[PDB]
Amino acid sequence: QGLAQFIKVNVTLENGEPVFIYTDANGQVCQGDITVTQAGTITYLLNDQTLKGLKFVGVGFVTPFDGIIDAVTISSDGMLVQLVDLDKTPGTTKFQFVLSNTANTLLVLAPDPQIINRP
Repeated sequence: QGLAQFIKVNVTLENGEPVFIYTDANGQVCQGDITVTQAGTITYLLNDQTLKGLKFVGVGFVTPFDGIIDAVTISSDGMLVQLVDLDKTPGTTKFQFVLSNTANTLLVLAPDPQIINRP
Protein backbone atom coordinates (compact mmCIF):
# COMPACT_ATOMS: atom_id res chain seq x y z
CA GLN A 1 0.00 0.00 0.00
CA GLY A 2 1.03 3.63 -0.69
CA LEU A 3 -0.09 7.03 0.58
CA ALA A 4 -3.06 9.12 -0.77
CA GLN A 5 -2.66 12.93 -0.31
CA PHE A 6 -5.55 15.34 -0.77
CA ILE A 7 -5.19 19.01 -1.73
CA LYS A 8 -7.86 21.59 -2.53
CA VAL A 9 -7.28 24.01 -5.43
CA ASN A 10 -9.13 27.18 -4.50
CA VAL A 11 -9.45 29.76 -7.27
CA THR A 12 -10.61 33.31 -6.66
CA LEU A 13 -10.46 36.42 -8.84
CA GLU A 14 -8.30 39.39 -7.78
CA ASN A 15 -8.22 42.40 -10.12
CA GLY A 16 -10.24 40.34 -12.63
CA GLU A 17 -7.67 37.50 -12.83
CA PRO A 18 -7.37 34.06 -11.23
CA VAL A 19 -5.50 33.41 -8.02
CA PHE A 20 -4.78 29.82 -7.02
CA ILE A 21 -4.62 28.96 -3.32
CA TYR A 22 -3.87 25.39 -2.25
CA THR A 23 -5.12 24.06 1.03
CA ASP A 24 -4.23 20.82 2.79
CA ALA A 25 -6.43 18.39 4.60
CA ASN A 26 -6.06 20.48 7.80
CA GLY A 27 -7.49 23.51 5.93
CA GLN A 28 -4.09 25.13 5.88
CA VAL A 29 -2.82 27.23 3.07
CA CYS A 30 0.14 25.39 1.63
CA GLN A 31 2.54 26.71 -0.95
CA GLY A 32 1.94 23.69 -3.27
CA ASP A 33 5.32 21.87 -3.51
CA ILE A 34 5.09 18.20 -2.29
CA THR A 35 7.70 15.62 -1.24
CA VAL A 36 6.77 12.06 -2.15
CA THR A 37 8.52 9.42 -0.02
CA GLN A 38 6.75 6.26 -1.33
CA ALA A 39 4.42 5.22 -4.19
CA GLY A 40 1.08 6.91 -3.90
CA THR A 41 -1.48 9.32 -5.33
CA ILE A 42 -2.10 13.02 -5.08
CA THR A 43 -5.71 14.14 -5.42
CA TYR A 44 -6.57 17.73 -6.35
CA LEU A 45 -10.14 19.00 -5.87
CA LEU A 46 -11.21 22.19 -7.63
CA ASN A 47 -13.01 24.86 -5.62
CA ASP A 48 -13.75 27.48 -8.22
CA GLN A 49 -14.97 30.72 -6.71
CA THR A 50 -14.34 32.83 -9.81
CA LEU A 51 -17.72 32.54 -11.51
CA LYS A 52 -15.74 31.85 -14.72
CA GLY A 53 -16.79 28.16 -15.02
CA LEU A 54 -13.30 26.69 -14.49
CA LYS A 55 -12.75 22.99 -15.11
CA PHE A 56 -9.51 21.03 -15.02
CA VAL A 57 -8.39 19.87 -18.49
CA GLY A 58 -5.08 18.32 -17.37
CA VAL A 59 -1.76 18.87 -15.70
CA GLY A 60 1.07 20.47 -17.70
CA PHE A 61 4.73 19.71 -17.50
CA VAL A 62 7.71 21.46 -19.13
CA THR A 63 9.66 18.16 -18.68
CA PRO A 64 6.88 15.58 -19.28
CA PHE A 65 9.24 12.67 -19.88
CA ASP A 66 11.19 12.90 -16.68
CA GLY A 67 9.27 10.01 -15.03
CA ILE A 68 8.59 11.80 -11.72
CA ILE A 69 4.79 11.60 -12.23
CA ASP A 70 3.67 8.40 -13.93
CA ALA A 71 0.14 9.38 -14.96
CA VAL A 72 -2.65 11.97 -14.65
CA THR A 73 -6.36 11.03 -14.37
CA ILE A 74 -9.27 13.50 -14.55
CA SER A 75 -12.91 13.25 -13.56
CA SER A 76 -15.65 13.71 -16.19
CA ASP A 77 -16.84 16.97 -14.60
CA GLY A 78 -13.32 18.46 -14.48
CA MET A 79 -13.54 18.93 -10.66
CA LEU A 80 -10.77 16.46 -9.84
CA VAL A 81 -7.39 15.56 -11.11
CA GLN A 82 -5.25 12.77 -9.62
CA LEU A 83 -1.53 12.11 -10.05
CA VAL A 84 -0.01 8.65 -9.87
CA ASP A 85 3.56 8.71 -8.53
CA LEU A 86 5.23 5.31 -8.12
CA ASP A 87 8.27 7.08 -6.68
CA LYS A 88 10.89 4.94 -8.40
CA THR A 89 12.75 7.76 -10.28
CA PRO A 90 14.19 10.20 -7.73
CA GLY A 91 14.25 13.87 -8.66
CA THR A 92 12.04 16.90 -9.05
CA THR A 93 9.39 18.05 -11.49
CA LYS A 94 7.34 21.19 -11.80
CA PHE A 95 3.79 21.25 -13.08
CA GLN A 96 0.94 23.64 -13.71
CA PHE A 97 -2.78 22.94 -13.70
CA VAL A 98 -4.45 23.62 -17.06
CA LEU A 99 -8.11 24.66 -16.92
CA SER A 100 -10.88 25.61 -19.37
CA ASN A 101 -13.24 28.49 -18.59
CA THR A 102 -16.75 29.43 -19.80
CA ALA A 103 -15.96 33.14 -20.34
CA ASN A 104 -13.64 32.68 -23.28
CA THR A 105 -11.72 30.03 -25.34
CA LEU A 106 -8.31 30.56 -23.74
CA LEU A 107 -6.96 27.92 -21.36
CA VAL A 108 -6.04 28.99 -17.87
CA LEU A 109 -2.65 28.06 -16.39
CA ALA A 110 -1.91 28.04 -12.70
CA PRO A 111 1.54 29.29 -11.58
CA ASP A 112 4.20 26.70 -10.56
CA PRO A 113 4.46 23.89 -7.94
CA GLN A 114 6.97 21.06 -7.55
CA ILE A 115 6.91 17.33 -6.86
CA ILE A 116 10.04 15.94 -5.21
CA ASN A 117 10.46 12.15 -5.33
CA ARG A 118 12.52 10.42 -2.64
CA PRO A 119 12.46 6.60 -3.25
